[PDB]
Amino acid sequence: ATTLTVDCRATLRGVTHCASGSLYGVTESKPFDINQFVAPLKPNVFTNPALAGFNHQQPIGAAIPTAGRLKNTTGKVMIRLADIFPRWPYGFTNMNDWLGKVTSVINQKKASGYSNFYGYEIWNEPDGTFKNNNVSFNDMWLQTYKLIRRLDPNSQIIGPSYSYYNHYNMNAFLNFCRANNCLPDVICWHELGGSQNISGNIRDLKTLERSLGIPERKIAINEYSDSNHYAEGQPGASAPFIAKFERNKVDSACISWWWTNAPGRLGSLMASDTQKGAGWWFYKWYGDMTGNMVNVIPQNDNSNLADGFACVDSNAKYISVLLGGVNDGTVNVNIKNIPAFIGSSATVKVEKVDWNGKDTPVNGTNTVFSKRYTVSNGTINVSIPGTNNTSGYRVYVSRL
Repeated sequence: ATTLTVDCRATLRGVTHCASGSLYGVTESKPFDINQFVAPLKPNVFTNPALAGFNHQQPIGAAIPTAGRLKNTTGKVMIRLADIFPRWPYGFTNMNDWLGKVTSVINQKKASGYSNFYGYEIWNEPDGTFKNNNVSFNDMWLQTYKLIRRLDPNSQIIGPSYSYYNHYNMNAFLNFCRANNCLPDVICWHELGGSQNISGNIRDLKTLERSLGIPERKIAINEYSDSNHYAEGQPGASAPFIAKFERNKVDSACISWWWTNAPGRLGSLMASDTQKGAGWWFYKWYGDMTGNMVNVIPQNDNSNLADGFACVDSNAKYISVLLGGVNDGTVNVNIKNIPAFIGSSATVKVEKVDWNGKDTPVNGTNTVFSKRYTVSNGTINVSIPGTNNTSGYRVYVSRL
């Protein structure tokens, strides 16, 4: 069996659904039915291009109208300023042109009156996309940072949004930022190579901040996926990402956008523009979580093996554990330090959502079992039989 231990004593923080969001997962058009497909997820942060159209990175996804469509949901919009420019890597022009366009965006953002902006992302993957531009990335960052501070001082500034976490890049950047009083409010990079290095990378960043005497910043992982782009929005592949983001108290994380012909599917949570996929149902369970997140001890934090995230709600009186990822065909979920409100006997409902493919409609979830468990030594040991690497699972515990 692959084993997870849920420690109800180890309170992390209030539920934030920190990893429920996507890059170009909501646009001006898609999903068409916000109340049906977006609101129930209780999403956190979406990343959207500052501008959209023929002069810009993509023809859809403009941040300001997207924020407007999300205003009745829990969702907030991070503005990707780099998407002002077309082509890959970005067709950066010059600092005069850039700062004028950023000024226009800041004016349009403030003028919209919408209050659900997460902040400004100065640049996207500068480790890969900002070379031979006649200005250094550091110099562009400082000048853009000063403009945003002048015109929108209460907004968050997010970066540097690297392709990959790298200690040496991040050290050079934070050293420059500390020297020039331009530290990001939210430190950000992408995890598009799988989940196996998240915990190490976050540890590395926190150790680096302490090393430079930088007060600990909020973290955003504003693109995440397995290396296999077909596994974007897959419940099993997604669970270790969410688990690690929750374990490390990440401020926000957004699913990748690998399928550029299919914007507006919430990170491949939708199978089509009219139907839910497997991931939607798994993220719906995540959005249902209330109360406090509690620590889950993974099989192996430095792996893509099955991992989970858990909430304890003393008001509604339940425990919910969500999990998935690579396993040996059985998953054991040991729940310890169980609150007295559960009593000596619990109803344990185990449910799953199966995945065939990102574009396969899924119309609901399946019960694996609902059974009585006796609490022994504050512990329930749940064994989930016949598990696979792509399904998502929930263990829901309440008093008998």
